Amino acid sequence: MNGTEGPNFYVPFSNKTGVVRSPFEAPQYYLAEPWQFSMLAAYMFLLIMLGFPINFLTLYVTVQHKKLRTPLNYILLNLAVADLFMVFGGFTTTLYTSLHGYFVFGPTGCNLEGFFATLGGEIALWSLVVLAIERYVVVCKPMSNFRFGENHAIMGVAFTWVMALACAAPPLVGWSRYIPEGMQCSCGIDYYTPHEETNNESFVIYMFVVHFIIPLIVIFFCYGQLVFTVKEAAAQQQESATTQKAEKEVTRMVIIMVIAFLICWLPYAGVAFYIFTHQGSDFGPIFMTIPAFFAKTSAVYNPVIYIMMNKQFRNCMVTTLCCGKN
Amino acid sequence: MNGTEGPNFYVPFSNKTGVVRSPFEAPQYYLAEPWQFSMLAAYMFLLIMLGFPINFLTLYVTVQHKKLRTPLNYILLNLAVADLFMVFGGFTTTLYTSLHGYFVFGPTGCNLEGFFATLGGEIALWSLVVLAIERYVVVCKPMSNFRFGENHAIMGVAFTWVMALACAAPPLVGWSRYIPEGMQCSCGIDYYTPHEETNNESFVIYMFVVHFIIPLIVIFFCYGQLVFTVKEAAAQQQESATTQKAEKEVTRMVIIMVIAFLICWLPYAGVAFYIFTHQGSDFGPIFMTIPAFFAKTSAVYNPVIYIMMNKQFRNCMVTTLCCGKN
Ligand SMILES: *[C@@H]1O[C@H](CO)[C@@H](O[C@@H]2O[C@H](CO)[C@@H](O[C@@H]3O[C@H](CO)[C@@H](O)[C@H](O[C@@H]4O[C@H](CO)[C@@H](O)[C@H](O)[C@@H]4O)[C@@H]3O)[C@H](O)[C@H]2NC(C)=O)[C@H](O)[C@H]1NC(C)=O
Ligand SMILES: *[C@@H]1O[C@H](CO)[C@@H](O[C@@H]2O[C@H](CO)[C@@H](O[C@@H]3O[C@H](CO)[C@@H](O)[C@H](O[C@@H]4O[C@H](CO)[C@@H](O)[C@H](O)[C@@H]4O)[C@@H]3O)[C@H](O)[C@H]2NC(C)=O)[C@H](O)[C@H]1NC(C)=O
Ligand SMILES: *[C@@H]1O[C@H](CO)[C@@H](O[C@@H]2O[C@H](CO)[C@@H](O)[C@H](O)[C@H]2NC(C)=O)[C@H](O)[C@H]1NC(C)=O
Ligand SMILES: *[C@@H]1O[C@H](CO)[C@@H](O[C@@H]2O[C@H](CO)[C@@H](O)[C@H](O)[C@H]2NC(C)=O)[C@H](O)[C@H]1NC(C)=O
Ligand SMILES: CCCCCCCCO[C@@H]1[C@@H](O)[C@H](O)[C@@H](CO)O[C@H]1O
Ligand SMILES: CCCCCCCCO[C@@H]1[C@@H](O)[C@H](O)[C@@H](CO)O[C@H]1O
Ligand SMILES: CCCCCCCCO[C@@H]1[C@@H](O)[C@H](O)[C@@H](CO)O[C@H]1O
Ligand SMILES: CCCCCCCCO[C@@H]1[C@@H](O)[C@H](O)[C@@H](CO)O[C@H]1O
Ligand SMILES: CCCCCCCCO[C@@H]1[C@@H](O)[C@H](O)[C@H](CO)O[C@H]1O
Ligand SMILES: *C(=O)CCCCCCCCCCCCCCC
Ligand SMILES: *C(=O)CCCCCCCCCCCCCCC
Repeated sequence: MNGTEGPNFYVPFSNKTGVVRSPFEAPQYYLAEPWQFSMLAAYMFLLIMLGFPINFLTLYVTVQHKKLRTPLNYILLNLAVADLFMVFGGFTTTLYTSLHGYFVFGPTGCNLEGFFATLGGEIALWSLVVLAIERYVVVCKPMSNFRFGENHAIMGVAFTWVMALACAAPPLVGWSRYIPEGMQCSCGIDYYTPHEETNNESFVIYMFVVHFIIPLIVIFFCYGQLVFTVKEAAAQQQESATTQKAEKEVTRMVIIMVIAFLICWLPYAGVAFYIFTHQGSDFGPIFMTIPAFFAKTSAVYNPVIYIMMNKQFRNCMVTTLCCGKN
Repeated sequence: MNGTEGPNFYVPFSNKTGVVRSPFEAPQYYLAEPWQFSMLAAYMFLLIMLGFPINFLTLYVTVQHKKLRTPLNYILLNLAVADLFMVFGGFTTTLYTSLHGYFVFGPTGCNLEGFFATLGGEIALWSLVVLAIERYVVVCKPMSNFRFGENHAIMGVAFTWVMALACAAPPLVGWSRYIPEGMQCSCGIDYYTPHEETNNESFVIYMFVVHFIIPLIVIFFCYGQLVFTVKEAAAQQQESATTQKAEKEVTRMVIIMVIAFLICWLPYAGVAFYIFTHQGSDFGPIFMTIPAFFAKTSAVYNPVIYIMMNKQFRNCMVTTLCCGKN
């Protein structure tokens, strides 16, 4: 056996040598060199120094530039908020713990951090999903006489919140659980311990099916159609140089978006399904943190992709940062 | 006394408790907590993750886009290269070094690192100076029948190399010295030890005068004139919105450039001149590390300012990064 189990945790290292300590009570320098904890920190620091300004600037610029304030932009605001939760609930906490070498805030800290950290990543996720439903809806016009507006934009955000609660909340109250992962400095869902008094199994399938497969299907279908509709319309207006250009652009973007959504969750889900099929073969603390690296670094690239890459917002950003105009 | 001397170094901590060890042989965790060392690393990691791509992209995109390859841009290429020397000669080695807690490469490692780190920052600075001489020369047209071209462009680059050798070289062979600074992880010129078998004094004056004042004076004069000339021409052509716009814009930049230049060296020279006046009053390992922060972080902002900020290169960058077109 490659792990050593505690009542609130699973350190992925073997206590045959008796050196394993609780991830809530003492440094874990036996499962990773302290220089590696330093890099854990360097990484969290990078995520903050980029993530905060990128996601903050986004809210701030909307507050200043009124054309950015469409109902169809609401969900992108939602995205930046959720990215911020990821920063202040997850990244900073981890910065602080990595530098101690273990999770210095104990079980409740574990829950708090784990909750807000997954709440964020999940709102962000379903934001990307809602965005597509919305875009599809307004472009493919799947409804007789329908005009997307504020009320819709809203329900959409609320939906984003209800999904994420249906994901982060249950561990707190009996279904699955939160525990330190990988190097034990940050806390997340436990998808690698047949912990029965909590049904970690039914939950991971639930998580897999409802919070990965579905989102992935919905996204692909919506953007799939949207690209169809657009290429179908263009083909019918080949005399319009601009339209052909808009068509090219839209496609390139959908591709970038889908590839991005994959690069961010596939890894997490690949590891999960693997483990679920490969019962508790020692998974390096380091290895456990690869599904996590990809997902977390999204809080910087999502905003770059879905916001920074829009001639409009981009224009405002300039004005704002440049003391008024330019 | 707050220091402790050694044949090749000066630890800014007092050996009254006998805990001070050489910065070439053991961690300095008595003059800074380890997490602060980690944080040093975090910062070096940020400098690299931003500094390398920004400066590399700049070379790569030139190689790809014919328009950027004009003789007035040569010096901006020089700038990127200098920046890279800073990133590899300095930043990477400090990443490695900081995670050990001391300068694990010893004396001549000290000299090597010190040399390339200095060579970098200096070539960069004089690059900035030359750029102003050049822009002033073509815009203010101070000469009878002159046309700036390749030859000149080059003179300029050669010139930045000679000025930088004239600054990084001497400390290798008698004049001043290199030694671990601040937290003892990086090596730099010794401008805070009356070390006399090396005339640390005269060299600091020579540095203050010839590698700060002069640059300062040239830059202000050159851009002063340029802004003058441009504002004079516009006043004589108020008929043309474009012109008023260019004028407004040229000025904004010149300000930004000058302010940028100050933010980068004033602190270094502010601390220098002070110590030259305030004899070995204990400057913590931290204190002395701020003149270095402002300078080092320039390897990132210089390129954003002097390169990223021109709509042209910016366009190429897009094309390049976007796999050919867009
Ligand atoms: C990884 O493996 C380690 C070795 O098995 C283990 O560490 C040991 O944990 C036990 C407690 O469960 C420690 O027991 C204490 O021993 C010291 C004396 O050396 C005392 O502080 C104390 O003695 C007392 O004994 C009394 C009568 O039995 C008892 O009533 C008192 O409450 C008190 O316990 C303990 O007996 C032992 O020292 C630890 N050894 C080492 C090497 O640290 C780790 O817990 C294990 N890691 C995990 C994650 O479980
Ligand atoms: C900060 O302050 C520390 C205390 O002053 C100082 O550390 C001492 O450094 C000296 C060497 O200059 C060490 O001397 C050795 O002592 C040990 C035994 O305790 C032996 O390794 C060795 O014994 C012998 O001594 C004889 C010389 O008279 C002779 O037989 C051999 O040469 C052999 O060395 C040394 O004497 C001393 O142990 C150190 N103690 C501590 C606390 O480290 C640091 O150098 C100082 N840092 C500075 C000033 O740079
Ligand atoms: C401890 O680690 C090893 C992996 O290195 C695990 O050993 C595996 O055992 C299963 C038997 O069910 C085999 O399928 C694998 O081939 C074994 N791996 C090796 C080394 O060949 C072991 O499972 C781990 N301990 C546990 C189960 O916690
Ligand atoms: C170590 O620190 C002390 C005090 O910090 C230094 O003495 C200072 O000397 C100045 C000017 O001579 C006095 O005005 C102050 O009383 C001292 N500093 C302060 C702020 O109180 C002393 O010189 C230091 N040791 C060394 C290496 O010189
Ligand atoms: C750690 C010993 C001091 C020298 C460090 C040189 C870099 C080592 O680099 C590797 C890491 O990349 C790898 O992640 C771990 C296994 O998790 O093993 C280390 O030796
Ligand atoms: C961004 C700022 C983060 C600050 C992190 C501080 C971590 C300090 O962590 C140390 C322990 O690792 C050390 O062993 C004990 C000494 O008993 O003291 C603590 O403060
Ligand atoms: C997967 C959900 C949306 C992804 C759909 C993208 C399909 C790309 O569609 C491709 C275009 O990318 C390509 O430019 C032309 C050229 O012949 O051929 C199309 O079929
Ligand atoms: C990525 C850059 C690699 C840096 C690796 C840092 C190696 C420092 O590793 C040191 C050892 O060299 C030292 O012997 C012990 C003291 O008990 O402490 C360790 O942390
Ligand atoms: C790069 C290393 C510096 C990191 C930021 C410093 C935070 C300041 O906070 C610490 C204090 O807690 C410590 O007691 C002393 C203060 O005198 O050193 C400072 O750096
Ligand atoms: C053209 O549109 C194709 C490229 C544009 C896609 C956006 C790529 C930028 C992503 C930045 C993510 C940085 C995160 C840090 C991890 C390396
Ligand atoms: C409009 O242009 C007014 C603002 C001027 C823009 C110049 C500021 C760019 C700063 C980038 C440097 C960031 C350094 C990061 C620290 C490591």
